[PDB]
Amino acid sequence: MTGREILEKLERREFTREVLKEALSINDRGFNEALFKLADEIRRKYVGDEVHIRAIIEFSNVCRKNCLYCGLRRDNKNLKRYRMTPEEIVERARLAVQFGAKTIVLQSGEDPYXMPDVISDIVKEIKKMGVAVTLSLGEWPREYYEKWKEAGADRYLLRHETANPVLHRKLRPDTSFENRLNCLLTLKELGYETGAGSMVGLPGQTIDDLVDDLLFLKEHDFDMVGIGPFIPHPDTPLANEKKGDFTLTLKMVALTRILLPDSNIPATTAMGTIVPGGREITLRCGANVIMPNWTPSPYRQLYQLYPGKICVFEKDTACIPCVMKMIELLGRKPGRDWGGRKRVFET
Ligand SMILES: C[C@H](CCC(=O)NCCC[N+](C)(C)CCCS(=O)(=O)[O-])[C@H]1CC[C@H]2[C@@H]3[C@H](O)C[C@@H]4C[C@H](O)CC[C@]4(C)[C@H]3C[C@H](O)[C@]12C
Ligand SMILES: Nc1ncnc2c1ncn2[C@@H]1O[C@H](CSCC[C@H](N)C(=O)O)[C@@H](O)[C@H]1O
Ligand code: SF4
Ligand SMILES: [Cl-]
Ligand SMILES: [Cl-]
Ligand SMILES: [Cl-]
Repeated sequence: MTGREILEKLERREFTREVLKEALSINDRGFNEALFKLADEIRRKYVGDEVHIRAIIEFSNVCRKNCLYCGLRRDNKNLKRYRMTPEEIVERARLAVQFGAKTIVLQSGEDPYXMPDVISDIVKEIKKMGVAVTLSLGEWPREYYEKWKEAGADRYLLRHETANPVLHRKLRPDTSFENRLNCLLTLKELGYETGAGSMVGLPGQTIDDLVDDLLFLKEHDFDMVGIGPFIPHPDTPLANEKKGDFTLTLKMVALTRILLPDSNIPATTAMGTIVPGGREITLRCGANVIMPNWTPSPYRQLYQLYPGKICVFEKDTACIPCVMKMIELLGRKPGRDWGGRKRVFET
């Protein structure tokens, strides 16, 4: 079909595999710009002009897993490992709340040391501050997720990475797509607001794989969807592979908004790493969330999932003010509340 025809089907919500494949395969500038406009408009209509700020503290770069794409993979000996103390994490969260953060995201490698009880203790202390707590700690037993929910955690981010089970197992040799999905289903069952999402441009990933990622997200109706380009890391087996394409990744974000109009969708730091101003573009093509880095020195520079991260040389407290300026210059507003999902039930 022509681009005009694909757009019309998207506007009528005929979200067929064929329509999604064609949307991702067409490279016409006019088509792409119309797609981005559509996603921007849907975002405005369903989630408004508030951009929700989630302050992220990357509190440990220790990891037991060996994901082929990730700089924190256990086989990477060329990385100084660190662990923030629970007191450091709590006080760093407190500083973020003092700076106006209404959600605190705790992210780490899969570091056994903290699991589950130290995390629970930290979550309890941060919840006293009257903010939302989101965890992004990887794959753990149901019992750990249960304990963290009881401790007061609100949300959990666990990107599905790739919905192709063969590619998933190759890239993540400690685990499987089946495991990843089971974690996500468990998190939802436990009452977390649950985030999934994927990387774009992984080695061996196809356009049909991207369509499958979109259909998977639509199937499970996730509260949050985190999408970024694959960025090769020099100290990993994928060092010499091609980076994901910014425009294709942007189309995935746009299509995600169109498919899941009331979801929360970040403009990820990976988008701003591969293209200067990439986050700002992404906030205008369907995204409505930003995650300023709140990891303190000297640890921020050591949390290297991928290289070149833009947040690294800035002062400890720079990123919250930075994103507030960003939000204003985009003609948007900061979030007024915790920015939980506001479901619009439809047909
Ligand atoms: C942390 C310190 C010391 C005082 C303190 O510990 N303050 C706790 C405030 C707690 N809250 C954020 C919940 C207040 C919300 C009030 S509000 O009226 O916005 O609803 C205070 C003193 C001045 C404050 C900055 C300025 O103001 C400018 C700017 C306003 C934005 O907006 C948020 C960002 C920013 C950079 C502010 C951050 C922070 O806050 C500062 C550094
Ligand atoms: N090289 C790379 N390029 C782009 N994104 C990457 C990347 N390496 C890792 N990521 C992304 O960073 C996200 C957080 S990894 C940290 C949280 C947890 N260990 C977990 O695995 O879920 C991953 O879900 C992945 O999508
Ligand atoms: S993606 Fe998460 S689990 Fe995999 S190596 Fe990186 S930090 Fe560890
Ligand atoms: Cl969140
Ligand atoms: Cl994310
Ligand atoms: Cl990212």
